[PDB]
Amino acid sequence: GSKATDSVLQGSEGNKVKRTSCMYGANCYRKNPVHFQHFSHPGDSDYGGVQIVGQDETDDRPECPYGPSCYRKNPQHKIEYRHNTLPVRNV
Ligand SMILES: [Zn+2]
Ligand SMILES: [Zn+2]
Repeated sequence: GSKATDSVLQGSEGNKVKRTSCMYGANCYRKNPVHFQHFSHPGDSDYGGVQIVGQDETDDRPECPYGPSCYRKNPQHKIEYRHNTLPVRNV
């Protein structure tokens, strides 16, 4: 076999959208199917866990509502909020 990046998309979860990582994962005491219809869990094909919701949302402080495009001119603002810069790279 060659270097195949093809990810396991085949399965019962061949739905038309990908759910959001259960921020609690397997630690959520909700086992009702609805909990899984919008959140993916550790074992789901739709699970990724690379989202802030699933790994961490805080880092250290609240996030700047304007992102890195925040034009709010204040050093204290930059101190209180996270100006989350994104890779947006094609590697
Ligand atoms: Zn859950
Ligand atoms: Zn800002």
